[PDB]
Amino acid sequence: WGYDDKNGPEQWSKLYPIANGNNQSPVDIKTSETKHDTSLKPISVSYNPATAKEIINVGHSFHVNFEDNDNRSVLKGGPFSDSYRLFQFHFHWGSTNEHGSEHTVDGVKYSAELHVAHWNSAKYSSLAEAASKADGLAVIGVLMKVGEANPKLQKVLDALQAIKTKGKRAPFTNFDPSTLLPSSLDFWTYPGSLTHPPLYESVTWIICKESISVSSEQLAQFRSLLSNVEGDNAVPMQHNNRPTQPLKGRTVRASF
Ligand code: AUC
Ligand SMILES: [Zn+2]
Repeated sequence: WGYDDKNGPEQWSKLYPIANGNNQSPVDIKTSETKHDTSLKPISVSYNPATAKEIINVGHSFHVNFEDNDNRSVLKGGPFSDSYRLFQFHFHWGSTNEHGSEHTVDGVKYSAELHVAHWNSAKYSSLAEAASKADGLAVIGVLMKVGEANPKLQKVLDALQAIKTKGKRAPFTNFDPSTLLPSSLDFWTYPGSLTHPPLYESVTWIICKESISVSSEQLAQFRSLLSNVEGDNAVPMQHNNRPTQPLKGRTVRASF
């Protein structure tokens, strides 16, 4: 599996039949059809920077991992009744600076997208277990619009120099991912899935209404990592976004 012609999104079904499921992500959010739900509570994030652990190149992308052995960093509120433990944040981008998000809004594709993932620690024993359950994961997706440079990304960009090829990892500490969210946390939520294999339909999506910025040169930096192991010929991490999937009867609720 990858994002190329040969093993990209259009082929994934050949291997993960769930790819053609009824709860696949991302989806296009048609704002004229979302449903206002008055039961939705404000999302509340309480992250501890001491939980930041490492940054790693996984080939198709890079992940920032957190210690998830306790409830030091959690997500609460929104559609939830239990708290979700923060385990990772990562990005999605495309081959062009203009079109690279996963989710679309009124058929408009953004430049990139941030995913802040958490697992249901109230109901499950570990992410492994939680990852395939319907209520296992909660992911906040934040849409990024190409424009002004965002100084909040700097620590992440700097870290990149050290995880240039596949399989490299570097300590990454004292960092609060909440510094990356927009100022207002109004949102849309829908039942969905992982946006790449294994594609489990285990995610409760929290899409921020407000987007954050990023510049061309910042995106170019993501695009500069390599999918190859060190010493092999260079193959750039050109894009890692999946096309939107049919809603198939699902409802997108808005907290506003
Ligand atoms: N986005 C997001 Au995930 C785990 N496993
Ligand atoms: Zn993602």
